Amino acid sequence: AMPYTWKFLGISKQLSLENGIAKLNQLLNLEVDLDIQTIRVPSDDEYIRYEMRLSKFIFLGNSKMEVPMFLCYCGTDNRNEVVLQWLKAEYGVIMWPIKFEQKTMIKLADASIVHVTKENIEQITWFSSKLYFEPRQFSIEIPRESCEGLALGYGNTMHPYNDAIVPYIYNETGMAVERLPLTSVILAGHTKIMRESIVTSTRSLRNRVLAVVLQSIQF
Repeated sequence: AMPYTWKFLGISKQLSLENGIAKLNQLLNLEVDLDIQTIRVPSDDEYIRYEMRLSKFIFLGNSKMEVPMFLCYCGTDNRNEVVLQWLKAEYGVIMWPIKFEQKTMIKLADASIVHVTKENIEQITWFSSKLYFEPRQFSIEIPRESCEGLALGYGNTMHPYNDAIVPYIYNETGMAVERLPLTSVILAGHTKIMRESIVTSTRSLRNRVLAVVLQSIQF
């Protein structure tokens, strides 16, 4: 139901994977598929986006940022480690595991559902939301419908969880999620966002999610 677990690594240098891919190919005895896209993420910014299919890798880079690029990967398959070590050897880059803080987890939740159409109209793919806490464990759940009626009554926001769901959880319930140890955010049949990883039902991540990840690791 939710098969794909993603791990995130920040990279000290921005990479042009086109210029080394043949060495990886000779290393693995196969021809990897490498897709390259220049993507735009409106705020109602531009990124270079690599995708490597062998188990999958996704790279997001931005030259006008201090920490210019990160990668994320899913599957296993130990060839992922081969890929990582190959990157470290071929490019001489420093890579570190990415851990998502609570605020960043909420931003991640917003990025997972919010998108913008051709005529710059905001749209939100709504799912039932489950907030998991661990100081002992307890969770709160807001069904899809309630979430939708919550979005409309705020109303227009690129951050429905931070602008609507959570403050409403304060007003009517009396709970400050910001004051509580949030360990997981579950969007039913879509995505689970944790501190150290993101799980998805599909074999990909929203571009907005990638953008939020890259923006979060800026020293």
